[PDB]
Amino acid sequence: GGMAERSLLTGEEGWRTYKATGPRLSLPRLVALLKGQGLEVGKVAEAEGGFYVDLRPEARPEVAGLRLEPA
Repeated sequence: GGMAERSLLTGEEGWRTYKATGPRLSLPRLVALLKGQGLEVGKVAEAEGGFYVDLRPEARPEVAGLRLEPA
């Protein structure tokens, strides 16, 4: 297959882990914002001041309401 980055949360190939922060950020708000941008959501976990979330490696991590930086 085509080799791809692995999730730092699960080790599963096909994911890039990001740290997500933003105002009033809850897990449901995070999911809703990512899905509204059409982004496939992998594992989500807790981070300092926000969440870790797996997105596809080539997904464009630009979502109004969130700051997304690779973890």
